[PDB]
Parts: sequence; structure tokens; C-alpha cells
Amino acid sequence: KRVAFVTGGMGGLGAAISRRLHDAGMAVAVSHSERNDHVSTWLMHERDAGRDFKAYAVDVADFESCERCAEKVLADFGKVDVLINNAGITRDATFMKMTKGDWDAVMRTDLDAMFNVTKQFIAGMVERRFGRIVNIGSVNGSRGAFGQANYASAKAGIHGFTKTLALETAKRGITVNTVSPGYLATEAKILPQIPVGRLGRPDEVAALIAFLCSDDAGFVTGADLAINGGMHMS
Amino acid sequence: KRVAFVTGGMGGLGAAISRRLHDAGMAVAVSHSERNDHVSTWLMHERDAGRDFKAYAVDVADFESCERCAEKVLADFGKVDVLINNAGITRDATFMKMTKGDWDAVMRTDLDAMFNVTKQFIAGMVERRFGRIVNIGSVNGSRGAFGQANYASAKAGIHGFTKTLALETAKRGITVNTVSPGYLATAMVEAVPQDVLEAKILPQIPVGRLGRPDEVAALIAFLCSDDAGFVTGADLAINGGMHMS
Amino acid sequence: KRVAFVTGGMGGLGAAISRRLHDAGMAVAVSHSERNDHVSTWLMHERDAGRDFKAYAVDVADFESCERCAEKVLADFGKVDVLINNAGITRDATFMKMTKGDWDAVMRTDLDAMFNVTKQFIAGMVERRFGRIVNIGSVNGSRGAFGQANYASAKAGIHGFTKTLALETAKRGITVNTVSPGYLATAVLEAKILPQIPVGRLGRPDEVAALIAFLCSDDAGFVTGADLAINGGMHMS
Amino acid sequence: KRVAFVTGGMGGLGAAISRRLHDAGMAVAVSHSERNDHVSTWLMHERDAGRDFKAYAVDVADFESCERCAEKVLADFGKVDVLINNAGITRDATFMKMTKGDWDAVMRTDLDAMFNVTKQFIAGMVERRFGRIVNIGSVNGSRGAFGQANYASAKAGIHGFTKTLALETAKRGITVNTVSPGYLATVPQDVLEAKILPQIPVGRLGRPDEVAALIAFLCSDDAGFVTGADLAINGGMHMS
Ligand SMILES: NC(=O)c1ccc[n+]([C@@H]2O[C@H](COP(=O)([O-])OP(=O)(O)OC[C@H]3O[C@@H](n4cnc5c(N)ncnc54)[C@H](OP(=O)(O)O)[C@@H]3O)[C@@H](O)[C@H]2O)c1
Ligand SMILES: NC(=O)c1ccc[n+]([C@@H]2O[C@H](COP(=O)([O-])OP(=O)(O)OC[C@H]3O[C@@H](n4cnc5c(N)ncnc54)[C@H](OP(=O)(O)O)[C@@H]3O)[C@@H](O)[C@H]2O)c1
Ligand SMILES: NC(=O)c1ccc[n+]([C@@H]2O[C@H](COP(=O)([O-])OP(=O)(O)OC[C@H]3O[C@@H](n4cnc5c(N)ncnc54)[C@H](OP(=O)(O)O)[C@@H]3O)[C@@H](O)[C@H]2O)c1
Ligand SMILES: NC(=O)c1ccc[n+]([C@@H]2O[C@H](COP(=O)([O-])OP(=O)(O)OC[C@H]3O[C@@H](n4cnc5c(N)ncnc54)[C@H](OP(=O)(O)O)[C@@H]3O)[C@@H](O)[C@H]2O)c1
Repeated sequence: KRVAFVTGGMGGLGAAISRRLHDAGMAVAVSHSERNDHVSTWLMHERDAGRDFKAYAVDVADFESCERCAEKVLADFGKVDVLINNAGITRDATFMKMTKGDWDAVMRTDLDAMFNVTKQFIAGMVERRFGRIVNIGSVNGSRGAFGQANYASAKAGIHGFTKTLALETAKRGITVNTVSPGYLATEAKILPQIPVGRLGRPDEVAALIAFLCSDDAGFVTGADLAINGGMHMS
Repeated sequence: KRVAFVTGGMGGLGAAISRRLHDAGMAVAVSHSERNDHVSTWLMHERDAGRDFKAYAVDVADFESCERCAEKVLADFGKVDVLINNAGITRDATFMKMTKGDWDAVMRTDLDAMFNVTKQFIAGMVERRFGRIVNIGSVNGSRGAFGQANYASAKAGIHGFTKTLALETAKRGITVNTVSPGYLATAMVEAVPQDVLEAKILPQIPVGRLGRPDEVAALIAFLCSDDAGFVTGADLAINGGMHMS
Repeated sequence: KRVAFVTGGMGGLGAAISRRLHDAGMAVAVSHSERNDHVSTWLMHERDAGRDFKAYAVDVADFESCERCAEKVLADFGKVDVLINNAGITRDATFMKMTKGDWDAVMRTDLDAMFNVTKQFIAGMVERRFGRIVNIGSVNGSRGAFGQANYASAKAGIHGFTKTLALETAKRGITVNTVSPGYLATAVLEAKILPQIPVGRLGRPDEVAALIAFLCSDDAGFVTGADLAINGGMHMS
Repeated sequence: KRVAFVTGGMGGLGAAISRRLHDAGMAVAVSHSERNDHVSTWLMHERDAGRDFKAYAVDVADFESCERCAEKVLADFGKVDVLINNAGITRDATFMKMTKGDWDAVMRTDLDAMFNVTKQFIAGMVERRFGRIVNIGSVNGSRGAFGQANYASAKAGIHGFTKTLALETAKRGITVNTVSPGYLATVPQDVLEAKILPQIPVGRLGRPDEVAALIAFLCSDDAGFVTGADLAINGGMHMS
């Protein structure tokens, strides 16, 4: 049985990913933040809907926290085959008004997490000669993003990580890809810039991610998969 | 019942696409070239494997041939919901040695087909407010390739077409995407000398193997599904790590 | 003394390119279309402003025409070191309404020119181990554009050509690059075009020509196979 | 008289940039690292070569250091029109062997610098309605970079910053661009010959002065319509 770990797995996109991977037959572990005030509630509602998840506290901005979390996940599941680096935040401000704290918080959570989280699971994937690592970027890592110098930098940086790790793991049965969603239903200045004329559904993005985590996607690696309603093309 | 039309549907990649779309529950029409000498045999083997396809002659480089083909497809199936522009050829030569015929043949088959084929089915998709158009590009459109000034140009041009048509159709429930494969296990690869396969082709591919047509077909089947309506104007790279950007 | 040949050298962008290359010290030849009705007027006014150009008729959509043109250029200048594939047209229509003639006209002029024109000058560049080939694309090849299924495809295809020819010529001292301008002040802008341009103005042909002059210089030999975007921020990726 | 500030202005690429901008007629200030032990000698040699530079200590990974540096630069020159974010380092390791220290050192120097340095100069450029901000990326922010998960992430992140700042400043006569050099003649010969040069179509390393010449064009009055762009100068090593 394939094991998936989804950071931010109780958030808007993360919950959709977790449900799709569970329905594809994977055993699914989710992370939750230290500040999360609804861990037991979320698990109960998912169980009522027919899905048993296990949850693990983590601060993806903190390497030692990721170590403690990974120890628990691996103790319970024995391995992680599929890693979704989905946790993320924004701290929007014009560059002129942006604080060092705004910058750092986004950098540490959205980009350092690539190192902090993936370091804990990569050795096992390499040892077993199988893995799927999916890093959640953003259309605003590609298009210019007003008021988001920190978020755009972190999200663009994610794809540099994806490409390096893809090259390093390509002969070990692992793929590493970036999925860059557009704006999700999770907005009178946004909708006009989306050609399909609607926000994206988290379940749609989750469906693409489930394909990438499947046995049919072993030839997709180092790629950036854009699912943005046409908002950005290049 | 969703209807798909796959150009080059009996070729290496096209056959894999046709099978995947059929297995997803679509009614599948395939094109074949006018001089294809094995059409009945191909249909019989697919029937033996449990899949009934209907096959239609076309020259995708010729607008009138595409018109005649589409007339017959629509007479049998009533509509086309899913169009896979997959037919394609190469005519490799260094630019110094490339002929006018080499250039025109690749441009007309590989790029003009975007116009010649898609024009025959776009109106119905627009009126029904649903469609999936998938154009097969190439990793060599993205990175360029020695000996392929014609082919890389045509394959790069395909994505310009994809982006424009995506913009024009986005409010009609249609998506238009480019799929750009790396080297695949088909006949083009199988005609390569073994030493060239080993020393020149495989070292280009980080995952260390050619891609299977069925893998590319699986990605295309996702794009043609009801879960991919938010993917449009994209270029989806499935190349084993051969190219990243 | 480097020789440049600029197709569409008398048009909006082409004239600015020709002036910049001349001012960089090159001997400049320009093409003109077969029915251009102001060739001698243009040449005289450029001479009045201090620049002696020579002009040559061509149809870049026709291989034979390009043969004849290159024959005349090479007879007068001896060689061509720098080739600017700048001639281009649009034939806008929604895809639903676009005709085969709309498609073919843009494809043959804008994309086939890569073959028809460059085939006539590539051998000399390879023989001399020096060359600069600059192909004019468009921001609309990068982002796609309503009504331009033909033009966006042709302009996107140009960069596929650039990358391949760059690979084939890189060990022979030749560079091949695409320059993709945004909307230019050439011959409703406040409501339709300008709001899409972050810098809030159209581009000047001379600005694009200045970038091209850099790419054609001895300082740009490490730029090849690139697509240089000069679009006022209209498209980023 | 246009004023330029070049971080890492005494390094391999940075010195070539500083010379080109000086020769274009700009007044040029360069940064140096805090423990750079050859500031006086470097300045003297440039002076003997006919170029008067002013040098300033900074740690681009530290916001307060950037503040002190910028205040002294602005006191001496009155303004900065042209900012070259060129300081940078590598800490190469395979991902399996890479430490948090390797990652943080590259992130803070190569990516946080975009914030730490540019924050000190942006207000003046906005007020004067002129600016050129050029951020030095890398071909390895575009192509896959084996053994450089940290450096590739930092360099790719730079272009996200470029594009945002380009959008926010475009109406104020400021351009912001990424320049992404390939491998430069600034490593064992066996690695150069087996791993690097075969992947560069032109078959040679780039010269720092070549990259500096492109940067000089981008900082000129002819480049005001180039913004939010990534300008690749890599010998053909990466195309897309
Ligand atoms: N929403 C969109 O339109 C959109 C578009 C493109 C990309 N994205 C990306 O999609 C991802 C998911 O975001 P979302 O839209 O689902 O927003 P969301 O509902 O706010 O979810 C963000 C998730 O991040 C987790 N998280 C944040 N900081 C964390 C930390 N330090 N340690 C551990 N977990 C942390 C949260 O955990 P808890 O729930 O446990 O507190 C939460 O589940 C993000 O990477 C975002 O950048 C979103
Ligand atoms: N193979 C790879 O490594 C690779 C990699 C990237 C992209 N691609 C693309 O994948 C697509 C399919 O190629 P393939 O590898 O499957 O090669 P293939 O086996 O040679 O198939 C090419 C197909 O094109 C059809 N065709 C060619 N010219 C035609 C014309 N004028 N009118 C109608 N049909 C025509 C052929 O039809 P008949 O069989 O009926 O004669 C054939 O089915 C092409 O677009 C190719 O560029 C291939
Ligand atoms: N203007 C913009 O906003 C813009 C933006 C991006 C890209 N571009 C590109 O810039 C280039 C120059 O166009 P422009 O803006 O300067 O427009 P333009 O003034 O209309 O110039 C087009 C040029 O193409 C030449 N030409 C057209 N068809 C030809 C043919 N079959 N054979 C030979 N010459 C032919 C014309 O020659 P004659 O003058 O001799 O008749 C003319 O000089 C084009 O490639 C265009 O796509 C323009
Ligand atoms: N060399 C290449 O092949 C190549 C290719 C692509 C991109 N690049 C980029 O080009 C830029 C310049 O590097 P280079 O090739 O010239 O290498 P270099 O000779 O090692 O110079 C790096 C520069 O960074 C400065 N620096 C490092 N950490 C600093 C800090 N914390 N605070 C202040 N200054 C600091 C150094 O200052 P001091 O000299 O004062 O100590 C030095 O001038 C870097 O961004 C690099 O990533 C280089």
C-alpha cells in the first residue's frame, strides 16, 4: 500500500489532495500546524465521510520540527512513498511597505520547507527506488505578482528545487514536479484575468496531482504543470 | 457519449492515445494516411483486443482533404468533443543541406494541420460549449535540435497556436493544450542504430529509458477528462527530465 | 567592416534597426517589398540625415525571390555578416472566421522567411566563422493573442528556428537569437493597448534597434538561442 | 551623472560590471564583504588603470548592515540610480548530503539580498522617477542543476522578485531585470572538460566583460522598455 504525506493536508487545497490520494488507494498522513485549533474536528468529519486519516503536528519552517514529525509518521506507516509539499502562507505588501518579518515568514514557510520537509523522507525513497514528490507552486511564481515580492520569490524558488531534485533522483525511480495552480475557490480584479471565467476548484488540482503520483507519470519529472485557467501562458 | 478524433491514430503514439480514450468510455474515430496499407489489419487487431474503432482517410496537410474527412466523421458520430492533433512527420537535415521540400513537407503536415484539422471541428465545440483540443508538440520544439530546423520550428509554432485558441475558446467550455513528449519507444527510435541509441539518445534522458506511448496517452486522457477544465493554454512536458526550464 | 542585411529595412522597426547598425559602423543593405512605392524617396531622406543605404527588392515568402535578392546583395557587398529577419505581416481574424489565405499569407511571410532568407546567407557566415542572425518575434508569440492564431503560431515557430540554428552554428562563431518586442510606436490605445503595458507607453522602434545593435556586436558572442523580451512588462514568465 | 552601486563589485563578475558602468560615464560605488582583506590594493590597481571607485563594506545577508552601507553610499553620492545585485555564493552538495547551514547560507546571501539591499535604495528611485535594478541570476536557475538544490532555488527565486518589483515600479521610470549568465571564466580541468564545456554550444566559458556589456546596455537610456525580463547570456547552454 502506497503511503502519502500531505503537508497542510487540512487546508483548502490540502484536504482536496488528501481525499483524492486516499480514494486512489493510498494510506494518507496529513500534517497540521501548531496553531491548528480544529485537528480532532477535521479528522472526525473526514471519518464520517468514509476516510481515515492520521495527523501529525509540524512547523515546516523549522528543521527540527520536521524531524520530530517525520519520526512519528515513519513509526506509524513504515515509509512515505508520496510527499506533497503543500503547506504555504502569504504576507502581502507592496515592496515599499514590506517588512523584513513579512519577507522572512514567507521565505521560511514556503521555500525553506522544501528543504526542511523533503530531507526527512528522501533517503527512504532512494533506498526503495520509488517516490513521488510534488511541490505546490503558484501561477504567481510565473506571472508578475503585485504586492507579493516575497511570495513570488518563494514560489519561483520552489521550481529551482524541483528541477535539481528531479535530476538527482531520476535514476532512483523518483519523480519531482511543481504544480502551479491559479486562483482557487478555497475577486472582482482577479476573475477578469482568468480566461475560463471562474476560479479553480481544489478538487481539480488534486486530480492532476493524483495523476502525477500514479504509476502512469514516471516519465514526468522536473516539470512545472500549470493549472491556472489560462491566467498565465508562455 | 463523448466522441474523440485522433489524427495519426494508428501510429506509435496515436494508437496508444486511441486505446486510452476508448478505455475512458469515449467513442473513438482515428485517421489514417491515404496510402496506409494496413488499415484493415490494424482495426482487426484492435477488435481482437476488444476495441472497435472507426477509421477515416485524411491528408492533414490539405484543407480540402480535412473537410472531406470531417464530413464522414461527423456523419457517423454526429459531433467531435475531443480532438487530438497527433499526426506528424520529420524530414531531418542540417540547415546547410535542408531542401525546400524538406521544409515545406514538415511545415504543412506538422503546423498547417493545426488550421486544416481544427477548423473542421471547432464550430461544433463552440456551439455545444464543450471541447478538448490537445496538440502534440515535442521536447525538440522547446530546446531546439540539430538537424531539425523545420521540425523544431513547426513544433514550437504549435504552442503559439495552442495559446491563441485557448484564449479564444476559454469561455466556451473548451480547453486547448500542448503535450510535449521526450523520446518515445516507437518506430522512429527503433530505426536508429544500436550504438547511436546507446551513446547519443539514452544519455540525454535522466530517467534512463525511453517514454512509453501509453504514458503520454495516460496524461492526454487526464487532459480530456472532466477534471482538467482549468488546464488551458499550457505546455505539459513529459520528457523523462530531458528538458527543464 | 561588417555588412548587415535588414529585411523590411524601410518599415517602422526596420528603419530604426538599419540606422542603429549603420551608426555602429556597419555597411547596411535593406530589403524592400516588390510594390514599395517610395524606395528612392526613403533612400534620399536617409542620405540627407547622413546614412548611405542600398536597397534590394524581395518577397521573403518566395525562395526564388530571396535567391535573386541575395545575388544582388552579395554582388555589391561581397558578404553578409549580420542578418536581421525583420519583414513581417499580420492577417488578423478570429479562428472561427480565419481563411486558409489568412493563415497561409502570415505563415509564408513570417515563418517561411526563416528558411527562404537565411538559406541564402548562412554558407558565407559558416565559411568565415562569424555571423549574427537576429529574428524578430513578438510578445504575442509568447502570450498568444485574440485574432492571431496565424501570427502567434508563426512568431512562436520563429523561436524554434532560432534555437535549432543556434545549436547548429555555435561552434562556427555565429549567434542566432530572437528579439520579441511588445507594442511599438509604429505607423483607442488608451483603453485597449496601453493598460496592458506596465510602463504605460508604447515602445520606441529605436529602443528595440538599440538592443539588436548590442546583439550584433562583438560583446554578444555568448548570447545564442535566446529570446530577448522587450515588451514594457506586458509579458513576464 | 548617473550613480551605480554594484554589490560584490570587487569579485569576478562584479569588477567587470563596475568597469563597464564606469566607462559608460557613471559614478560607481562598489560593495565589499566585511572581511575582504584587499580593499586598498584593489582600489589602487583600478586607479592605476584609470578608474576611481569608492568602496563600502556590507553583508548582503543582514538587513541592518545593508542599512548602514546604503546610508553611507547615499551620503557620499546623494542618490543611487543603478543597483546591481551581484553578490552571491555557492555551497554545493547533493541533496542527501546538504546541511541546513549549506541551505541557509545560500538562501540568505543569494535571495534575501534582493530584499535587504534593494529596500535601501528603492524609495529614492521612485521619488526621482528613474531606476535600473539588475539582479544577477544564473543559467542554473533555469536548467536542472545537479548538486545545487540551494543555489538553484535561490537563483530561480530571484526572477520571481524581479517580476514583482518590475510590476510595482513600472510607472516610475524604473526597470527591474534578471541577467542569467552561463558558466564564466572567473574547478578541476577534468570537470570543466567532462561536465561543463560539452554542454555549452559555443564551446567556451563566458567572459565577465561580455556579461558586463549586456548589463551596461540594460542600465542605459535605451533599455527603458525592457522590464521584468530574464536575459540569458549562457553560450546556448540553456534554451527554452
Ligand atoms: N488558494 C489558492 O488560490 C492557491 C493558488 C495557488 C497556490 N496555492 C498554494 O496552495 C497551498 C495550499 O494553500 P491553500 O490555498 O490550501 O490555503 P490554506 O487553506 O490557508 O492552507 C495553507 C496550509 O498551510 C499550512 N501551514 C501554513 N504554515 C505552516 C507551517 N509553518 N507549518 C505547517 N503547516 C503550515 C496550514 O496548516 P493548518 O491548516 O494545519 O493550520 C494550511 O493547511 C499553498 O502552498 C498555497 O501557496 C494556493
Ligand atoms: N516518437 C517520439 O519520440 C516523439 C516525441 C515527441 C513528439 N512526437 C510526436 O508524436 C506524434 C506521433 O508520432 P509517432 O512517434 O507516433 O510517429 P509515427 O508512428 O510515425 O506516427 C506519425 C503519424 O502521422 C500520421 N501522418 C503523417 N503524415 C500524415 C498526413 N499528411 N496525413 C495524415 N496522417 C499523417 C501517420 O499516419 P499513418 O500511420 O496512417 O500513415 C502516423 O500515424 C507526432 O506529432 C510526433 O511529432 C513523437
Ligand atoms: N510594430 C509592433 O508593435 C511590433 C511588435 C512586435 C513585433 N513586431 C515585428 O516587427 C517587424 C517589423 O514590422 P513593423 O512593426 O515595422 O511593421 P511595418 O512598418 O508594417 O513593417 C513590416 C515590414 O515587412 C516588410 N514586408 C512585408 N511583407 C514582405 C514580403 N513578403 N517581402 C518582403 N518584405 C515584406 C515591409 O516591407 P516594405 O516597407 O518594403 O513594404 C515592411 O518593411 C515584423 O516582423 C513584426 O512582426 C512589430
Ligand atoms: N562565475 C560564474 O560562472 C557565474 C555564473 C552565473 C552567475 N554567477 C553569479 O555572479 C555573481 C558574482 O559571482 P562571481 O562569479 O563574480 O564570483 P566571486 O568572484 O566569488 O564573487 C562573489 C561576490 O559576492 C560577494 N559576497 C559574497 N557573500 C557576500 C555577503 N554576504 N555580503 C557581501 N558581499 C558578499 C563577494 O564580495 P568580496 O569579493 O568583497 O568578498 C564577491 O565579490 C554571483 O551572484 C554568482 O551567483 C556567476
